[PDB]
Amino acid sequence: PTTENLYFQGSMNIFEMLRIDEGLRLKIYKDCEGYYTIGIGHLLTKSPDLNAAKSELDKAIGRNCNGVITKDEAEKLFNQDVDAAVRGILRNAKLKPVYDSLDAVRRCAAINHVFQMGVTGVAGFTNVLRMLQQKRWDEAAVNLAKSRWYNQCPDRAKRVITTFRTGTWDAYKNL
Repeated sequence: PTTENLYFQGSMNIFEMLRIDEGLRLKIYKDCEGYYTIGIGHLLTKSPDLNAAKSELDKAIGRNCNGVITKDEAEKLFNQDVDAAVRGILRNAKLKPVYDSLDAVRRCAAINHVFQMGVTGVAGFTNVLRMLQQKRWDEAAVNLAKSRWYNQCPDRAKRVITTFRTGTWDAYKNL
């Protein structure tokens, strides 16, 4: 690695990670599961009713958005969502000890996974959680690749799985 390559890890963090996996969209759109989404992976509702999603949006942002937000608004909502994912891990008796056992980069992958799937979905991967705590990285990654989360929407999940396998930021390089 050049001096530049050694710098790359200081440029990566949970915000830059999720920003890559989720993209940034200022208008309501449907995610790979068909759920109305906006900003940086903010799920608005699972209802197929666009009107419900606009209502959730106005509630989330605090103004009459009519389906569009600013970048600054996308970022504030994103910061709230990241904080919620972190809080969901740390208060959970199952997830917290596994999270604590992880290195900094795998902790980002953990937060990312919870941001995407929610706490109960992640806390339900009993085998993967055991494998992570036992540092069985290859097995953990192979088992994550069996999940519906990954298989229904591989592009959004592939880099997270790689990150659990390696504990490096390599999957986020050369976009």
